[PDB]
This record gives sequence, C-alpha cells and structure tokens, in this order.
Amino acid sequence: CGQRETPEGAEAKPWYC
Repeated sequence: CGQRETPEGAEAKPWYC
C-alpha cells in the first residue's frame, strides 16, 4: 500500500494501509 501506514521511520512499507 501507500496511502496511510507507510511512515518514514519504518524505512519500509509494512503490508497494508
């Protein structure tokens, strides 16, 4: 995903938003 739950501090996309 790329809508909400992709914070910079994660340095990665987790899974879903």
